[PDB]
Amino acid sequence: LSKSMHARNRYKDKPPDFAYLASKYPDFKQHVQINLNGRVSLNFKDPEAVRALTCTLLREDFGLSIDIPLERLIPTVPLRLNYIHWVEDLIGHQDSDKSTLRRGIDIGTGASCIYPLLGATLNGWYFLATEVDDMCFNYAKKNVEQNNLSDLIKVVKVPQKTLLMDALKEESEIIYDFCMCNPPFFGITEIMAEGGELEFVKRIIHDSLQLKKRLRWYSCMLGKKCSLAPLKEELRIQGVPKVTYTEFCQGRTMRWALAWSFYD
Ligand code: NA
Repeated sequence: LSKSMHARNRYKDKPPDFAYLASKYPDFKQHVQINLNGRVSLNFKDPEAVRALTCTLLREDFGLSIDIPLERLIPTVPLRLNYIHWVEDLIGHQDSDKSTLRRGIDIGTGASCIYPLLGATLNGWYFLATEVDDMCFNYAKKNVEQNNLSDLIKVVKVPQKTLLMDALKEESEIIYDFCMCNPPFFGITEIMAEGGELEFVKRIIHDSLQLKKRLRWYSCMLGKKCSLAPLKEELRIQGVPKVTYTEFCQGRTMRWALAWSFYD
């Protein structure tokens, strides 16, 4: 039993084989080197190499061709898969059949559009995928297009200071099964400032208090350990009836997943 990865994550017992990938993908091979053990390795501080790994895994394991810039966040695939499988568990996906269409929202989808591409590819899930950043929007839209998934994934550029509520008016589906979200990167006064991550997820909580049963589950993936406790307390204060959380990692890269619901 793994403590780092979701039980159904394909990389849980089959980690990426860099020698295999280098043998097959010349664009990947040019970014690898040999370590002191004589093993094929990669410099994870180098964005070109990290990009090549992500693009290569998506191609090899998921049949997805993506194009992304060096100047925006490059996602790490094994880590992201944990969140997809966790959402599967939240919504009861393992125990239903294909006749049930699911509808998600990815808040701040990124240049990769990685959550919608994985969810649409693996499960046939629909996504509304929002993005404030122009470059990320443009890339996301092309990545969905080039993988022929625009009937499942609607990529939408949204204004700088809007979130879930603004995205879901008369245009919307009646009920969504979930939202997902990776938050964006961010001796005198005793009180610590909330910081970017806590503030951002509190905005989602605030929107959920309006939308209530229009989404079955609200979720986020947290990058700061210190986020989880205050967000649980804010959900308690507001009387949110169903709260669940879990923890994943990939090596030293740790994440805390938090989800809540107004259903019984
Ligand atoms: Na494969």
